[PDB]
Amino acid sequence: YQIKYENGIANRGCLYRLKKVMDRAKAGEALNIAFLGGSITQGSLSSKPELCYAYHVYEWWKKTFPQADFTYINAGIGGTTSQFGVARAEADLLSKEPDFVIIEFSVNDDSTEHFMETYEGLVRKVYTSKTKPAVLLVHNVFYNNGANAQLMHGRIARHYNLPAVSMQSTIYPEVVAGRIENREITPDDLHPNDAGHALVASVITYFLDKVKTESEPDYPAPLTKNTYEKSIRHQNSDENVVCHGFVADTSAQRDITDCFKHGWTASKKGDSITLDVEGCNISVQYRKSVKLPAPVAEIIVDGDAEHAVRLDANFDETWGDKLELDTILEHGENKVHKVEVRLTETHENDAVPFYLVSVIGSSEKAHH
Ligand SMILES: OC[C@H]1O[C@@H](O[C@H]2[C@H](O)[C@H](O)[C@H](O[C@H]3[C@H](O)[C@H](O)[C@H](O[C@H]4[C@H](O)[C@H](O)[C@H](O)O[C@@H]4CO)O[C@@H]3CO)O[C@@H]2CO)[C@@H](O)[C@@H](O)[C@@H]1O
Repeated sequence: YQIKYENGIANRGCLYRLKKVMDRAKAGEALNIAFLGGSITQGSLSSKPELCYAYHVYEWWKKTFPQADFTYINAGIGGTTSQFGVARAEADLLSKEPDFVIIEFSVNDDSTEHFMETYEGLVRKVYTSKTKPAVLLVHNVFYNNGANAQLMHGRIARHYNLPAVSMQSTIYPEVVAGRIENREITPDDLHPNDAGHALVASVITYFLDKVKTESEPDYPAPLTKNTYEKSIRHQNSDENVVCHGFVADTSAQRDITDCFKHGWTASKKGDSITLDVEGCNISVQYRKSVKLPAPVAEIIVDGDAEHAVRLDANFDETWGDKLELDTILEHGENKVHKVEVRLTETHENDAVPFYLVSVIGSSEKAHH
């Protein structure tokens, strides 16, 4: 095969920030190389952490700039979207003072206006954060059908003049034309293997090399309503929570990928919990279990039980446990909402309790 590497540049965008980081590296300054994304970012399905695309991109920094000391920050969580991204950014990413940030959610986000709005939220938050990090957008692709959410994420790239590289216009063209058999690079047509992770990294480092061998724009108003830029996770540390059957999980979290932590568990019908959550948007995080059967809960917003949403922890997929996030209220009134979660169905043979991870309250941050 030969990849057309130039087809990787989905957007050139403004290189001011990224070149400024390269200049700091040349000056021997310590730099923080971060990655925020889904399963591919975390490192699925590499044989070792060191062979995932993120670590490859990190080694590119090390090798190209030996005079600088680089820190690797992998904030990937499998089976999660930019909606979770924007809520966890502060804890998992911005609190480690990133200088380079790759955002990788283009095969986790659906290509819908909802995720254009959450992705914008995420992008605005990260770009205007304290360390003013260089942001590169990375668009993976589904190798079964050539799909991604790049239509929605691209619009945001061009809006903020962010660089963006895509595997949809580099790797997938090779695969669809027969020049690459799928199983050489991915066992399941989504997650790269060792070869695939090296290939994905190579499309990124091509761009990075191009930048090296070669002041930032006005900050635009948001393209969308942008009502997720301020996303607050309410977990088992929040006061204002009153448990009625739900008990807080006090167990220690090994890393961010140990994602059923800092929340609450319940086992008995009628077990409930109430939260005060401020925002115009309300979303809820819970476990969908591969181990069946499991409880079913409903979530009620502002006492409106007639229009409650079913949270079924009986996963209908078989790959593993999912950290689900459902949007329950969107573009409501911005205020403190009452949120209740209660178990509506249980089974004598339930293999796991219901795990409520978080409830997220979201609203816009004012543009100036
Ligand atoms: O949502 C869009 C798309 O998603 C599809 O489901 C994906 C899901 O998005 C996610 O990428 C998931 O990743 C899994 C992966 O397949 C393995 O199960 C992986 O495993 C790891 C395990 O959890 C341990 O950490 C172990 O130590 O290491 C393993 C990796 O070596 O876990 C990942 C989650 O972190 O894969 C599924 C399916 O591919 C589908 O829902 C599809 O319909 C949809 O369009």
